[PDB]
Amino acid sequence: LGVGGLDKEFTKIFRRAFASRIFPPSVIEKLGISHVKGLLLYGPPGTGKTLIARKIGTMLNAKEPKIVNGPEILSKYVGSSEENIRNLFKDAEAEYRAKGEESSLHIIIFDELDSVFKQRGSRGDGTGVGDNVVNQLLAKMDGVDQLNNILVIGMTNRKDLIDSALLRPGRFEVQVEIHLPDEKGRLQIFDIQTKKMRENNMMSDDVNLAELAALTKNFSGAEIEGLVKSASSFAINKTVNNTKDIAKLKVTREDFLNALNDVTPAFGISEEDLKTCVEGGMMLYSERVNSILKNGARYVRQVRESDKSRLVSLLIHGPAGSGKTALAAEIALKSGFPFIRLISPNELSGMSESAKIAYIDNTFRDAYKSPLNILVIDSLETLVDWVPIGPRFSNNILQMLKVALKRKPPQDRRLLIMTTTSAYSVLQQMDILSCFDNEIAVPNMTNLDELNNVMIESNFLDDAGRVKVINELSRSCPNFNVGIKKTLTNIETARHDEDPVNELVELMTQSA
Amino acid sequence: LGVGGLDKEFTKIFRRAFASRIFPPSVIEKLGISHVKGLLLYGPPGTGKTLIARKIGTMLNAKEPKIVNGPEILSKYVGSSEENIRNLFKDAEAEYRAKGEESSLHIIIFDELDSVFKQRGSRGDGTGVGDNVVNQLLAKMDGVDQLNNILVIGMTNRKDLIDSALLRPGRFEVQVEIHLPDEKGRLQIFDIQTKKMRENNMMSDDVNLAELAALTKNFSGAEIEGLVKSASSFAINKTVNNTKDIAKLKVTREDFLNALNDVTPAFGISEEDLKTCVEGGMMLYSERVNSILKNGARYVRQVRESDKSRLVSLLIHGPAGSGKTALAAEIALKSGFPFIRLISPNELSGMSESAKIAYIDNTFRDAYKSPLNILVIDSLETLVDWVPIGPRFSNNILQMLKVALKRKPPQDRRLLIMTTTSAYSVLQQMDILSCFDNEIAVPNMTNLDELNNVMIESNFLDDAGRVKVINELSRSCPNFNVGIKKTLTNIETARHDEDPVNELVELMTQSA
Ligand SMILES: Nc1ncnc2c1ncn2[C@@H]1O[C@H](COP(=O)(O)OP(=O)(O)OP(=O)(O)O)[C@@H](O)[C@H]1O
Ligand SMILES: Nc1ncnc2c1ncn2[C@@H]1O[C@H](COP(=O)(O)OP(=O)(O)OP(=O)(O)O)[C@@H](O)[C@H]1O
Ligand SMILES: Nc1ncnc2c1ncn2[C@@H]1O[C@H](COP(=O)(O)OP(=O)(O)O)[C@@H](O)[C@H]1O
Ligand SMILES: Nc1ncnc2c1ncn2[C@@H]1O[C@H](COP(=O)(O)OP(=O)(O)O)[C@@H](O)[C@H]1O
Repeated sequence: LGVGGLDKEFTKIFRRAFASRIFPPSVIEKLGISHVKGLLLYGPPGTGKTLIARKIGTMLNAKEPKIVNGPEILSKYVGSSEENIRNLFKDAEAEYRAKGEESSLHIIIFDELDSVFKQRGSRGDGTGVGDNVVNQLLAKMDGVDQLNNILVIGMTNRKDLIDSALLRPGRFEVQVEIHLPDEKGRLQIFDIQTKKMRENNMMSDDVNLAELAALTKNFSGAEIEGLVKSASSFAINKTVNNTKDIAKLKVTREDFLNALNDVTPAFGISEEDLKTCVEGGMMLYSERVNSILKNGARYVRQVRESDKSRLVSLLIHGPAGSGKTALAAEIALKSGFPFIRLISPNELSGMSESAKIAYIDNTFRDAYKSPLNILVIDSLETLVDWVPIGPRFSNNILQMLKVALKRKPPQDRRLLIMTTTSAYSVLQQMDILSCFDNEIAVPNMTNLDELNNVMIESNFLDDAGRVKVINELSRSCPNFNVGIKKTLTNIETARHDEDPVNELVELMTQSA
Repeated sequence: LGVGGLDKEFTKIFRRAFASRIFPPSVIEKLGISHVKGLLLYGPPGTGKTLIARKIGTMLNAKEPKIVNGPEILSKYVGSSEENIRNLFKDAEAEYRAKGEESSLHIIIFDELDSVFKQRGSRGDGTGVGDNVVNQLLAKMDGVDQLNNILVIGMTNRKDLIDSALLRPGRFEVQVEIHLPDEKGRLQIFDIQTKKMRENNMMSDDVNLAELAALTKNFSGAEIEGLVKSASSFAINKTVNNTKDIAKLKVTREDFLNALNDVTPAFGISEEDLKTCVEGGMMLYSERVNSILKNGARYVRQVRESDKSRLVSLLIHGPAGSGKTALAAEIALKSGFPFIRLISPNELSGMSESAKIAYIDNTFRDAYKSPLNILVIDSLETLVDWVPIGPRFSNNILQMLKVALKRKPPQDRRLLIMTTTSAYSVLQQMDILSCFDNEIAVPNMTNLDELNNVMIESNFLDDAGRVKVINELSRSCPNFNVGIKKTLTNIETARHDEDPVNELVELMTQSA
């Protein structure tokens, strides 16, 4: 005991990796079988793998597990690395000659395994550093030097990089996956972490753990440890400057609520980028805008409450300066989904091409590990480096994006994608219009009534003047055609001049 | 005894490689012949090669075979690699001086042979690691230092890489192939594996091995051994938590049936990818769909009960959104074949060009080792990276695929191939249309009756409302042209709205 939220996995591991070790050697001999010598656990970081490995050892009363780290061995000098691997198994070798089939169990943990394979074959074999450890390790548990006391546990974050040679029977025969916890699991983790405080009357009676289990929506276990530590920090600092009356120390609900603002999770919301940069006003100057927002809300609920629709892709298009991005963000912030991210040119500035591919792929990879997700892609045509003189563009990134937009996430998960563009004709010429499930159009302003609404909404000036602007434009140029960004960047400059009324009309004539 | 399914090969090996060692030396000298010093076995892994190697030795009462692993020798430092070969034969050299012609037989096993040749000539010769072992090895069995007590066995999974110089007489004269077992072979392997349970009264009376032999369709030996071990795991875990009344332990049929869900074989069915990703509905909305499914069933039965047709290939083509892939998958799952795989852009994402070529070639190789096989190739034009601005595309992959679609499998095996494409004219220009034997076209929806059927079958809403949609469309736009995918996306997006009828009408008019 000491682990929460992983009952089913625990039963599965114990049935296969350890159950046969409990029985006396006689019956195992009489059945005619041989023990399992490899187990592979995979999943995201900070989720509780090493803890399971450690706690299973305590029931069997084996020795304390030895631990080894991948880059440690790989980074040492060649000769030392070659000599190192033989030093790990010495104790297990000795006890076998001592006691044979009655020997006690020895458990070895191997961490960041994939790092050994993550290199080109030429460098791995010519240098030999990558291949040497793998070969010696397989020799010690499969070949003629077979040693019958050991059990090896390997831990990885990316299963697809492990070579298939290692997965066949006789080597790493059992594989298990660990998931981010759900609400009930987090309730248990909170209990395990606050037990010691609760049992010494150092925790206040206003704390309700069921509510915290609902606020911490997409957290892992390590994050919960951090949250408790920060809460305790509040209570400790309130008394220092070391004083009398330490015996009345107690943590309180306010401490936790303030703690939430200091620990931010991975797999969370990129709040600042969406809120500040992309949204500096929202005003309902026409019926079309309200229509667009209602359609967006439709799609959000559609994704949230159906099992047929687990991938929806949309394209928002229109002229430059119309409003696209701000709309996308506005749809995202009202959703309430736990996971939201955006890919934009700002993030990829200053990189080489290969780096760009790696970044995009890791982002999509991370989107596949939570129950609900949203992704925003900004200005597709710029990510591909389009210039029309050549024309010139990067084909590899285009193919990466083309494949990513159609793939479906695994195991009853679901995501939504929004993308924004200003060069619809180019996308038509590159024939990737078959990826998007629906299209939305954003038009400019073309009636003077809309202008009046915008002026009313931004507190331009009293009615008497706003009438004059419309009257002058009525026969200056009644057929104008301008976006919203420009209109709201001409009102700003007009306000700080000496003749507001005569300045805005001229700027509007010029833009049209 | 201890091996099953390989009687013919046992006879043929014993007749050539060993029969001469039994006779007294007088008669062998008296005929004037010489013993054979090389034997090569090739076949897929986990099929029983080292087993036969060990078992043949115990009849002759030779010394326990020494074993050496290729990459082990190649990965060591250069000096020790050159020195170590000479240590392998030391004992054999000793006994020859000791006793002369009357010595006993010495048997040396060499594993993963092809690895030594799998390198460029420049690196192999300049470094010398690859060439040195080969040269020193041939010296000991062919040259003036010929040693007359040894026998060398080579073991490899790919014969095409071994150089033709080694196979000539005096070196590795005899070559043999190992196959995956057929039904009777599996029936024998089960007996060999379950003997010790049966002889100690630890196996129930309901287990019938003839049924298990028929369920496990493309298993090799190692998978059958793992299957027995997993069933034992079930029987053991049911008591723990180590108790009284261990003596009544017994395995049972339920355990085997449950064990089938835990061991998944190579050369099996990739169920999840075909089932989940590709099929999220199937509804018979017209006569053309019935016709297509019936044609597919026809071809399957053709491939299964004829000797003249050992290779068939089909092309399914039509507009984007028509239904293609889901059809292919539907035809595949109903077939009941043992082996099914598919190649799609998802598996090849993020690879270099050389890696892609290697992956495709390995897949086609793995297809040629079972009686019946199905392959599905999805979105051909995306595999080649087509973009029409240049145009730009990869020529090497195209030539690889063009060769692969005509090659016929060896030795009375047979396969069926299906491929899907949306760019028929592009392939017309590439001139690869001569590879396919038949062509199927999938059309779009063009009648209101079909739409009625689709609405009825998806439970859209009660009849009273269902009639009104058809009424309104009958005079809004009677000549519409839309695929199935977009229809089933508009339906769902109209169920979660406040006025389903108007919303559906507007969307469907826009798509048409
Ligand atoms: N109703 C509205 N719709 C859209 N944007 C609005 C609205 N009201 C105010 N705005 C503001 O107007 C600005 C619109 O500029 P935005 O960056 O979204 O343009 P864009 O279409 O993405 O153009 P670009 O081609 O330059 O990327 C934002 O600051 C947004 O907050
Ligand atoms: N009778 C049917 N025929 C084909 N597809 C059907 C049928 N009934 C339902 N569907 C559904 O139609 C959906 C769309 O089909 P599918 O994904 O195979 O299209 P596609 O031709 O591969 O398109 P793309 O151009 O995107 O590659 C599938 O999810 C399938 O489940
Ligand atoms: N399921 C869990 N229950 C309780 N504590 C957990 C859990 N998962 C992680 N932890 C906390 O995480 C810390 C160690 O996690 P760690 O060993 O880093 O996992 P990983 O295998 O991801 O490295 C411990 O201090 C432990 O309290
Ligand atoms: N044809 C067979 N008959 C009996 N046992 C087999 C057979 N094939 C494989 N096995 C099982 O496989 C194990 C050894 O296979 P292995 O020596 O790894 O063959 P190879 O490595 O040459 O493919 C043994 O435990 C044996 O019980």
